[PDB]
Amino acid sequence: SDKTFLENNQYTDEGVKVYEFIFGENYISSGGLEATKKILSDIELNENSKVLDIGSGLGGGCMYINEKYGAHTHGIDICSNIVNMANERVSGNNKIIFEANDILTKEFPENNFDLIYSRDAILHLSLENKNKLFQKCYKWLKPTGTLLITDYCATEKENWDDEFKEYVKQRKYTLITVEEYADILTACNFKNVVSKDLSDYWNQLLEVEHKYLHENKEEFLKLFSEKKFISLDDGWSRKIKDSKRKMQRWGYFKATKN
Ligand SMILES: Nc1ncnc2c1ncn2[C@@H]1O[C@H](C[C@@H](N)CC[C@H](N)C(=O)O)[C@@H](O)[C@H]1O
Repeated sequence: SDKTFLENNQYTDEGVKVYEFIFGENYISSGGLEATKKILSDIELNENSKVLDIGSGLGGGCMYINEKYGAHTHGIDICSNIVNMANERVSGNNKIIFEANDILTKEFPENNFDLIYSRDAILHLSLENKNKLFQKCYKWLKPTGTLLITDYCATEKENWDDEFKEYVKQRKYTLITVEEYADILTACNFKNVVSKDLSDYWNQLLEVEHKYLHENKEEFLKLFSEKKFISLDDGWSRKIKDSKRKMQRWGYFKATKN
C-alpha cells in the first residue's frame, strides 16, 4: 500500500524529475550535492567499507560515497520507478547496487555495515515503524559502525497550525521533534547519540534553491508546466517560512553501535 501511494503521488517519474531540477542531478532532497559533502565531511570510510543508504532515491548519495571513499554502497528504495531511474545513472560499477524494496521487510545479516545512511526518507515511516527500523539498523551495523541521518522534524504537534497540519496529512508524513527522534535512537541502544537542529542551515539551502528556481523559471516551464512551477515555488516558500519560525525543523543525527 505504501509503495503504491509513493509511486503514484509524491514520487511519480515527473515528480522525481521536478525535484531533481531544483536539487541538482541525482538528488531529490535538501541541498543536493553540496549538503551531502557537508554531511559526510567528518565520516571516515575506505574501499573496504560497506554502506547502506535507506531511501536511496536517484542514487546521488551512493554515487558520492563510492566516489569519495571507494566504498561498497547498497541503496534501498521502495519506489520501483525511482530505482529504475537510478540504475540508468550508473554503469560498469560493481560496487554500487540499487534495489527496489521496503526497508521494513528487507533482511540483512547482523554486523554487516560500516555506515547506515539516510537522507530525508524516514519521515515517510509511522512512529511505530521508525522504532522498528532503528532496531533493525542497530542489528545491521558492525560493532564499529555509524548511523548517519538527516530527516524532516517539527515542533511539538500542539503548536501546529492549519496549513502545517494539512501539509503533513496530505503527504502522510510522520514528523516528530528532534528530541523525540534522539530518544528513539537512545531507546534502541545506540551510543554517542548526537542530534543537531540544522534548521538554520536548512533555511539557507532552501533560499538558494528558491533563488535558483526563480532565475531558471523559463527553462522550468519548458520542461514542466506553470502549474508545477507554482506548486514547487509555493512549497519552498512555506518551508522557508516554517523553518524560520521553527514550526518545521531539519534534524541531523549521528550515532554508533558501541
Ligand atoms: N519504507 C521505505 N523503504 C525504502 N525506501 C523508502 C521507504 N519509504 C520511503 N522511501 C524512499 O525514501 C526516499 C526519500 C526521498 N525524499 C529522498 C531520497 C534520497 N535519499 C535523496 O536524498 O535524494 C524516496 O525515494 C522514497 O521512495
